[PDB]
Amino acid sequence: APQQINDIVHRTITPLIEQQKIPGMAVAVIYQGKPYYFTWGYADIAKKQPVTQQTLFELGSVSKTFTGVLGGDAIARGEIKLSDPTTKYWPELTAKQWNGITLLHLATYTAGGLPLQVPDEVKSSSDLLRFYQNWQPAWAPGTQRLYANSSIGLFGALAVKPSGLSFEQAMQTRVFQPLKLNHTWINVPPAEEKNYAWGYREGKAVHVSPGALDAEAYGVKSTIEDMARWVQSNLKPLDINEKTLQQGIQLAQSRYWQTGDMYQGLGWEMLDWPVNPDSIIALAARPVKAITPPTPAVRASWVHKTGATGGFGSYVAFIPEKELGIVMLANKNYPNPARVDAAWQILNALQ
Ligand SMILES: *[B]([O])([O])[C][N]S(=O)(=O)C1=[C][C]=C(C2=NN=N[N]2)[C]=[C]1
Repeated sequence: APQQINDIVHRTITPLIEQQKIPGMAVAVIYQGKPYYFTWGYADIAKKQPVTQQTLFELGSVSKTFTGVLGGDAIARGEIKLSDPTTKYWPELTAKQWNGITLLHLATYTAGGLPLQVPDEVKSSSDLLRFYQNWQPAWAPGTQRLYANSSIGLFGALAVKPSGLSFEQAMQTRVFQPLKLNHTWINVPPAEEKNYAWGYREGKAVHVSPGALDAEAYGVKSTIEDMARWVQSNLKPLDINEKTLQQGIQLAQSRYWQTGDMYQGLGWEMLDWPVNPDSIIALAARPVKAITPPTPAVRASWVHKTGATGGFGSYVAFIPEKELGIVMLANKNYPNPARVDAAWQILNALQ
């Protein structure tokens, strides 16, 4: 590994792991297209299993990027349109607040105040229908962004209806398999359990809990190798041989809404590069300006996504015009600003 990369990564991540008491971490830097891997610490403290290039971590909300790309692929297949009313794919959603709420609003958190989480009380699918029928929007469609699992989770479930595939089968066959992400899972198979890191919350070993729309909003688990491949694919989607997937990748990085310095993609969020990290809270409602029509994927962008579960903390960022990116996977949910600080320190040095 070129010494510059070695040094910038170790000099940044080592103190980070010490300050944040992270049990285990894996990092990939993609530099001029090629990935370089680094690991530290423990996937399972009790059993003294080290983090390796094959360890699975919960991506948490970095999963929203897969959901956005799979939606993008479905659009490219002509199966759905972002301008389609939500009710077109869920006819039972008859309550009048849904008039004017499109797949775009769902995908981009702009439906009018759908909550961060589907309530824990929602167990059955009829419970889920009740939830969305009874939800009262605080705002008109397309006026305010509130980051929400119940918003993009629903987008993901609806985007796959026409295919006739379950969300998992569609994700596996249309995204994971074409990109050779053979160790990326919505449901960890028994064969891979030995690789599945424990997350650590208040020092307790924990895994993600089942919940409504989990798969679609925060349910993917992946290795640092596969996540490096996910970054390469998003960096360079013209490399991709499957036409609708290449298109879906590009659609997920289009700029649909602006709030401050940030643009909302499908799953991905983007800022113009260069940026300062200073530029890069349980509820944060923000007015959005519509980008009419959406701007095509911009190459000079910091494109990123943070992800958390109770026990894990993940971050991915890349800059297309520099062929440069980073994936940070940890089995502790440590503060976002620290992730972004470390990632900026690393990419800025190599750029
Ligand atoms: B995303 O990572 O930004 C979603 N964040 S979330 O706050 O909605 C969230 C946090 C933790 C879980 C979780 N379920 N079981 N363990 N952790 C789910 C959603």
